[PDB]
Amino acid sequence: EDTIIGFLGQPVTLPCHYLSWSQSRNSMCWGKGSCPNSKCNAELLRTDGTRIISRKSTKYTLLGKVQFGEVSLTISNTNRGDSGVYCCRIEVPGWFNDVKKNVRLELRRA
Ligand code: NA
Repeated sequence: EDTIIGFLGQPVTLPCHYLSWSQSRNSMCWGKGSCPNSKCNAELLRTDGTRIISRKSTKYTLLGKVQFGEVSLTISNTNRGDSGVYCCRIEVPGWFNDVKKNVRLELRRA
């Protein structure tokens, strides 16, 4: 697992990208905890091929271009409850073939 360090009260970006992203074929989600059998547990954000279509709240966003596979998660105004494991799942057409990536977030005070 890759580890991201950020500051409490500041935003963080959890990195995820898919170079061969296709607007007609791909979609993705972020969730809390390790990537499960399918989709994302405790889903925080989801895209279609082009755009964010669902979001837990405005605390979660994507600052990159979705259509180019720049699907890194930005979490605003981090508090202690945001620390832990996150799942970035790139959805690929078919079964048992999504790209699953766990990211650990650690948070400190400045
Ligand atoms: Na799949």
